[PDB]
Amino acid sequence: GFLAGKKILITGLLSNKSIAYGIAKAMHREGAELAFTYVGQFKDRVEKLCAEFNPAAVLPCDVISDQEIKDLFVELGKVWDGLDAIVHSIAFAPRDQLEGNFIDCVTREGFSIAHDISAYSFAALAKEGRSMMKNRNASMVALTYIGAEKAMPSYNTMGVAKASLEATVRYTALALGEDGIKVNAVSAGPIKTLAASGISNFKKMLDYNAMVSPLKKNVDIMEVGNTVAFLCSDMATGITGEVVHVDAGYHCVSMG
Amino acid sequence: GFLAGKKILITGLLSNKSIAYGIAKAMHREGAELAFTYVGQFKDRVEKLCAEFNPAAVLPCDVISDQEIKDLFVELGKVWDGLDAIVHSIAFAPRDQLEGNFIDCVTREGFSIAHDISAYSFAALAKEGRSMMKNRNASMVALTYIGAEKAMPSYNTMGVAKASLEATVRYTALALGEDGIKVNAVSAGPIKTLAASGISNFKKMLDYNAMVSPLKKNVDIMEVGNTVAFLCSDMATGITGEVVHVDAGYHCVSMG
Amino acid sequence: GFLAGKKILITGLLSNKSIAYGIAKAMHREGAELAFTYVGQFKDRVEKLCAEFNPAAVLPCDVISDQEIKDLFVELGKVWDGLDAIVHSIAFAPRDQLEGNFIDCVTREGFSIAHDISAYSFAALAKEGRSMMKNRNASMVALTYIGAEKAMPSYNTMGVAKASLEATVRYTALALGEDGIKVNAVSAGPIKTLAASGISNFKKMLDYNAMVSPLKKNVDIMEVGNTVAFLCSDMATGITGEVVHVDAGYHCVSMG
Amino acid sequence: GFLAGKKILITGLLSNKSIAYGIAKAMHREGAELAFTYVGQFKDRVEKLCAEFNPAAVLPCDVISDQEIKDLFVELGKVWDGLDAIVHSIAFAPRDQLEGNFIDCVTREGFSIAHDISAYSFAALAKEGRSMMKNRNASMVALTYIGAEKAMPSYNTMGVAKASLEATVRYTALALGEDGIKVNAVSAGPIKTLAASGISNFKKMLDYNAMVSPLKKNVDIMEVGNTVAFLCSDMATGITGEVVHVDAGYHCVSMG
Ligand SMILES: NC(=O)c1ccc[n+]([C@@H]2O[C@H](COP(=O)([O-])OP(=O)(O)OC[C@H]3O[C@@H](n4cnc5c(N)ncnc54)[C@H](O)[C@@H]3O)[C@@H](O)[C@H]2O)c1
Ligand SMILES: NC(=O)c1ccc[n+]([C@@H]2O[C@H](COP(=O)([O-])OP(=O)(O)OC[C@H]3O[C@@H](n4cnc5c(N)ncnc54)[C@H](O)[C@@H]3O)[C@@H](O)[C@H]2O)c1
Ligand SMILES: NC(=O)c1ccc[n+]([C@@H]2O[C@H](COP(=O)([O-])OP(=O)(O)OC[C@H]3O[C@@H](n4cnc5c(N)ncnc54)[C@H](O)[C@@H]3O)[C@@H](O)[C@H]2O)c1
Ligand SMILES: NC(=O)c1ccc[n+]([C@@H]2O[C@H](COP(=O)([O-])OP(=O)(O)OC[C@H]3O[C@@H](n4cnc5c(N)ncnc54)[C@H](O)[C@@H]3O)[C@@H](O)[C@H]2O)c1
Ligand SMILES: Oc1cc(Cl)ccc1Oc1ccc(Cl)cc1Cl
Ligand SMILES: Oc1cc(Cl)ccc1Oc1ccc(Cl)cc1Cl
Ligand SMILES: Oc1cc(Cl)ccc1Oc1ccc(Cl)cc1Cl
Ligand SMILES: Oc1cc(Cl)ccc1Oc1ccc(Cl)cc1Cl
Repeated sequence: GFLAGKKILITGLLSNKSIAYGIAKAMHREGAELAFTYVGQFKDRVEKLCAEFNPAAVLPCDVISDQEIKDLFVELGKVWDGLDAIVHSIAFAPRDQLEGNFIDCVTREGFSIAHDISAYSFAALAKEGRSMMKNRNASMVALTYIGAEKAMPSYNTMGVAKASLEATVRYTALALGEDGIKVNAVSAGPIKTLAASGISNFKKMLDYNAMVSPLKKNVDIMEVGNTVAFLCSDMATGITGEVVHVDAGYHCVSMG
Repeated sequence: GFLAGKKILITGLLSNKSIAYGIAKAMHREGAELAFTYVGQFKDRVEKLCAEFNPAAVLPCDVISDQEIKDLFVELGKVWDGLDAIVHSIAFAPRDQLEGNFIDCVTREGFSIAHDISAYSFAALAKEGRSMMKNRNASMVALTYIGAEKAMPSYNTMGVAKASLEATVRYTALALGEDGIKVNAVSAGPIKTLAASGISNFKKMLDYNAMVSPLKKNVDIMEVGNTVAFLCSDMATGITGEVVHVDAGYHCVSMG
Repeated sequence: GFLAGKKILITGLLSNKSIAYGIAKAMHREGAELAFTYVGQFKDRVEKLCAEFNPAAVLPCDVISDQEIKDLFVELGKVWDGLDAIVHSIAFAPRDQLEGNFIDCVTREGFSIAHDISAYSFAALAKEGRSMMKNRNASMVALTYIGAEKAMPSYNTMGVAKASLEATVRYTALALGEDGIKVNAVSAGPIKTLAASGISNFKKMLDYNAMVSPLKKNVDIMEVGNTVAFLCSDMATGITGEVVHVDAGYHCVSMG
Repeated sequence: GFLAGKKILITGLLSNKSIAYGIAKAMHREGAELAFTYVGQFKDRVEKLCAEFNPAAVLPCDVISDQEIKDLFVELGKVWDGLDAIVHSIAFAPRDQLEGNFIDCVTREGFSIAHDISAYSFAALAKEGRSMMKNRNASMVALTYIGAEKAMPSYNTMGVAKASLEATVRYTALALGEDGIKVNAVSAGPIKTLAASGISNFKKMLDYNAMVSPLKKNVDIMEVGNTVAFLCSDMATGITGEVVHVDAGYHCVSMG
């Protein structure tokens, strides 16, 4: 496997529909040694779910908290000497930020929170994980959406938070490059996950991608997972600060 | 004047050198009726600066506060029947967010504050000004910088907040379009302003720009101001969600 | 007028529906001294049409021919000492390049011809006009379409030619910057012109822009013309290598 | 191997240092069955180079000729029941198009030739290969360069042709998508190849890249080859119309 022996932390695994689940399946297939995080109460749920990946550790991490993130790496460091990659597959904005007219709905705190969790958390993981990642062709990958690049209905302040995220990925790539850490993002097309039901427009978005996309289909978590996997491999060491669209080609067309 | 009669609110006027000053000069030349905001204790400084423009109002507004933004437009509603444009020329991030390695310097709070004042404040002005701007070919312009698009040394968290601001400009353009309101940004090249002091490598950027850009020069506040004035005129009613680079062409080249 | 006394050459004027016609109206309004080109047989047609703009010259120029382009500037130079701007508002691809599946329809020669006329002609005009434009804040503007940036049905090899054009604009901006010549493009939304009937998809494209665009409308030749006018003014001397979308905001959104 | 069984045609193999050589090494390692084309008198040189790959066929194809491209696929149809991928790793422009000021150097013919071989030839391969690639998760990859996106010294007409090639990649992706064929490009950083000799400022670009890019290094043909191999694999079936930068992050930064 092209990830054989690599030590990789996966965030955001919630159900077997999660993009993180596809990433896990892909990386496990390729020989990676995998660890996982969960938020507070989903402990036993995620614990059962990720067992099938022979995890080196399953640890709590609500990225809201500087403490939990710091402790995540303290505990992870009791299990692993160093770390090969961090996979960031997590976002959040209050529900009222994801419906209706953007200007009607947006609020100062919702904006703040969407950004705190969906964008800042990526650089926070980088900050704490850096020491374990130093000097080993380490990698980071974040999940984003085309809502960052173009305005669209519903996605609203999450769209704005994704743009912050993509920029954070670029600045993170610049900052950590000297340590041989590559930092990239996968821009995934619409996939029916738990988080997706939180988007007003989702059924429409999903249907629309299939019709308009060049490949005339929706993507799945294995296409996404496989791409994230590659981006944590030695084959991808020339790639950094990049956004790769895994969206059946939706990003390259206009009209349809 | 191609702004004759138009009622425009200008934020960010701090000194003789502010970009907002160039904007003000340009719009006053073009027949605009102007209002200005100030923060903190700069009431006298700003009144003195903007006196030559015969402003209708010089009002307090620290965009950290929702109430002040709300009261700004209530007071404005007392001198003006309606608003033609809002010029957003305001940004802030704590000094420790603008020096050294991005991952070293980044903090949750500094991230939050940068986004809150540099980006959220644009949508906040849009939210409270919206009713006065409805249905008169109204306009909004924000000031951004190429650090939103590309990572660069030192700009760090502001770079990320600027990416957030540009996405906010797009979603705002989408949200306000049905009201005939166009929403755009001007991406200015480095100009020597008071804020530029907070950029550790600023003299670097300025000299680099002049040497590398096609027009082999630095831009000035009138170049930026004229462009902002244009983007508030009836000539630009076909343009929204756009970012216009006023940077002597720096944006279009690679190497020099 | 903000173009008062400026000497500007306009190409592509064919009917009073032409984008070039809007550009002419706008620049004449702003005090510009205007000259025009035509292709071979449209001589008397264009001659009648542009009379209303008090043209300094109306000259033949089929950009297919290196000879006619060279002679255009020889004759123009008998009338004007120097030249302030060139407006390129011309494109062509064989009809069979603009219908159906791109791969089915595209041909080596059609590709060549689309590029020769729609892209190369811009740099050819720059090459010959340069000497008259030297050292006077001169300008060039080309018309493009979003078909360059994104693949779309029908537009096909014209889309590919527009991408070449936009790149030619950037390389031209780099090359001529040292002479103080600024070089930009306006990316216009769909407008019902003569050339438009040559596009299979046009009615659909037109209708689709109105529904999806933030400003919920189609643009007109005066919005486009006014923007081109501004881009040939002293107000725009900080702008070069830029593409400005005048498309009611279509470019910034996804879905609708 | 993640290309096991896949039948892939590789163009552009000229030497030990060609990018096509890195691509070939990577795909042979991953289980691909390979074929190669050559131009002119390099039949013996290429057969000798690609012998270790146990190619199914080493065939003549100068992409200036439609007939040769047509006959290529007829001959290929004699060894293979179907084609899984085409690697386009080929460009050309006359030397006088790659030195000095772009406007000084550009000619109609040099423009035409650059586009014809560097860009049109990609769609031409797509046209004639299409029937063998139908409905097998087939793939196309072209090699491009950041000179398509930004203007830079010397690259000149090739820069423009590369912009044309990237648009062709998008329209081809749109056209071939219904056939399950994904179409992408790899944007490689400067690598020391035979062609690089024709770039007057190449040692400039190479040293600049290593100093300025986040990973503080130059890319190599295996980094590019691995990525191209990935883009021909079943793992990448969610990706089309994409451009992936394999440039040590150069694309994402500004200043250094
Ligand atoms: N589903 C899609 O169509 C799609 C498309 C593009 C991008 N993405 C992105 O992919 C990622 C995965 O989302 P998903 O769609 O698989 O949904 P999901 O519901 O499976 O995953 C959402 C994850 O975010 C985690 N999360 C939320 N707040 C957190 C916090 N404070 N700390 C730690 N974890 C937190 C949740 O536990 C959950 O595991 C997200 O970044 C999402 O924005 C999803
Ligand atoms: N100077 C440059 O090179 C340059 C380049 C690109 C973009 N910009 C942007 O242009 C804008 C104007 O900046 P400038 O360079 O003219 O500097 P400046 O220092 O003259 O103006 C900055 C303004 O931001 C205002 N501000 C800061 N915090 C505020 C708050 N909380 N509430 C209300 N106002 C607040 C300040 O009062 C000040 O007037 C900024 O958005 C800046 O990021 C500047
Ligand atoms: N109509 C639209 O929706 C639209 C949208 C975006 C961009 N554009 C671009 O704007 C420009 C103006 O086109 P238009 O739509 O106003 O159509 P139009 O039919 O009025 O103009 C087409 C012009 O190109 C000229 N032309 C063609 N071949 C020529 C040659 N070999 N030499 C000299 N002139 C030649 C024709 O004479 C004509 O004047 C074109 O570049 C077009 O691609 C048009
Ligand atoms: N070397 C770099 O730094 C770099 C960077 C970015 C992109 N690229 C691109 O990668 C590709 C491979 O180039 P390379 O750098 O490995 O150089 P190379 O000289 O090894 O390969 C160039 C190939 O183009 C082929 N070619 C030229 N004209 C042809 C024609 N008419 N018909 C068929 N084949 C023809 C040549 O035979 C040769 O094998 C090119 O598209 C190039 O533009 C190279
Ligand atoms: O970013 C997404 C994009 C799409 Cl199309 C579907 C789901 C996405 O992911 C989320 C959306 C909203 C919230 Cl609150 C949390 C997450 Cl993880
Ligand atoms: O965005 C800017 C970009 C440049 Cl090149 C120069 C000044 C800028 O403006 C700021 C920079 C830092 C802070 Cl704290 C506040 C402001 Cl207004
Ligand atoms: O580029 C265009 C885009 C649109 Cl939506 C409409 C018209 C356009 O202009 C042309 C289209 C085809 C040919 Cl043959 C010539 C020209 Cl001038
Ligand atoms: O595109 C390239 C970019 C770089 Cl940095 C180096 C080599 C490249 O490839 C070429 C450059 C010029 C010619 Cl004539 C032919 C080819 Cl294949």
